[PDB]
Amino acid sequence: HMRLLLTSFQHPSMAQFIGGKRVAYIPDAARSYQKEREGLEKQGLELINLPLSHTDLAAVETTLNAVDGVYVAGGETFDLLQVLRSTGSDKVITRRVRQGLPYIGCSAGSVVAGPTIEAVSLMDSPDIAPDLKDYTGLGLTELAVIPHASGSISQFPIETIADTVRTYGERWPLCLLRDGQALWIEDGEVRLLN
Amino acid sequence: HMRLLLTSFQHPSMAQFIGGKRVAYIPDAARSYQKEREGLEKQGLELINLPLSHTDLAAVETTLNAVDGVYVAGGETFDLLQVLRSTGSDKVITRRVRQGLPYIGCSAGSVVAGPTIEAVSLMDSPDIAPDLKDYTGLGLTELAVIPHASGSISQFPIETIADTVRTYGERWPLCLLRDGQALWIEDGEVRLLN
Repeated sequence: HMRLLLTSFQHPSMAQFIGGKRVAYIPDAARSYQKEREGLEKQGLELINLPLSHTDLAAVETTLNAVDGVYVAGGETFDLLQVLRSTGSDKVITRRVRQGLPYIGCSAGSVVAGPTIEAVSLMDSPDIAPDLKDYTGLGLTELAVIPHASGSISQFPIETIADTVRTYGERWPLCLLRDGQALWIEDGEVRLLN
Repeated sequence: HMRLLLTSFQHPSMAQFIGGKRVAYIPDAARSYQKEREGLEKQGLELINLPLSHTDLAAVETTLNAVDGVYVAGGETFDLLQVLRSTGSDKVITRRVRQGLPYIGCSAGSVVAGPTIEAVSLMDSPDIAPDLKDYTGLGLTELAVIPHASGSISQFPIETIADTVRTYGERWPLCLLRDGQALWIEDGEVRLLN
């Protein structure tokens, strides 16, 4: 019973989606540089910090076993995938989610769950992960989320969003998500939330 | 109990979505110029042609009362909205759909169901309806469908799809639908189909 909530920038249904109070918080995407945590904490969720960069694989496994859900924070998508691949936590996380551990993605966290992270090359710099060549995602979903699709963030203007569709729209099943939208994927069905 | 199936170019679930054999077929979008009918008929559906341009509202009412669903074919979106507004069938169709008549949109048919048709100005020419100024849609959904989003159709290349996002992505909640995808909207929920 895999359950996913792939948000562009979070959603009010996060705590209800977890169905519990304790959530492992993975912050490695932003490791190269608070607001996100307060979003979860304001809904009554307790955050168990899980920095994959500083956590041995055995401790990752047990931590994901003692929490009600996992949240992958936004940041640099390529850095996040690089950490996931190098640590080997990508397999641990995927296995736990496929076994029923609810997964909340935010921005980069939603992108890595898809088939690839190459489609966000114009949004997040691949240069932050010089030795990362294989951009294959976790594959939890077939949808390639493009977050912040409304261009409201100065960091990701609408011209960049349009460039992403032009460069990658043909090959990849882009799913543009605006801030406030999310994909609730449960029981093998994809619900588009507003 | 409003039920909608807004397809980019049809879907295998159309007949199951109807839950019946008889479907009123509205072809006015393509009136300015066959394969689409075969898609419905190949699924066992019986098409009752409903050309809004040549049908008085009294005949529209009885026709939609004797069928299990309505299908709005692709074509020129601006011409389709012009016909819907001028004939007054836009209110007749909206009322029955809101009363539970299942609605299948294809391309232009899915676009008119949204809040506006302005966002497809780069895909379909507004010039076909010179006197049409108010691009307000039927309002059946808050999502502004952008069909054929993969750029596979030569008439609608990916550069045009990206231009649509650049021009309208900020103001409107664009929902890019690729051929084979659909939005199944039932019981107040939006399901993204593949």
